[PDB]
Amino acid sequence: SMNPPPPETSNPNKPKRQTNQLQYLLRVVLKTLWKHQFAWPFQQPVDAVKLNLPDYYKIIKTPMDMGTIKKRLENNYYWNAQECIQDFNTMFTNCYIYNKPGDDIVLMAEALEKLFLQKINELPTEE
Ligand SMILES: Cc1cc2c(-c3cncc(N)c3)cnc(N[C@@H]3CCNC[C@H]3OCC3CCS(=O)(=O)CC3)c2[nH]c1=O
Repeated sequence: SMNPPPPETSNPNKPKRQTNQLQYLLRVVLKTLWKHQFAWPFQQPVDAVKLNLPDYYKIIKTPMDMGTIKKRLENNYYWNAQECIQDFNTMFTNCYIYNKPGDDIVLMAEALEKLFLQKINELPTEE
């Protein structure tokens, strides 16, 4: 029922890059999802205490949220685009794993995921 430590956004010994694909993931993908009307439940780690979801972190063992992704992108945490794309997919998948079909939160994740898929479809080639 307690909250775990959040996912790390800083790791000095992890090698990093700033690639055109990662720039796209921040400037286009993250920005688009972040401003969406349904972004709010996904802009920070799930607070299982405040939301009274005591089993959340029993079921979700790889938590991820856009607040974490935003920090990772802004602080150059990633080596490649695949790592970041995986984080987005983890976030959506967690929502579908934990909740029921037809739940508001699932409809919200689906709307964000649709836009995500449209933006990743036009991920630029590596310069
Ligand atoms: C990422 C995420 C956020 C989130 C938030 C959430 C919402 N807003 C903001 C934040 N930060 C989290 C709230 N509830 C969740 N799950 C619950 C439990 C399973 N079914 C759907 C939700 O049910 C709430 C239910 C309460 C009684 S009712 O009002 O009659 C009908 C709705 C969530 N699951 C998730 O995976």
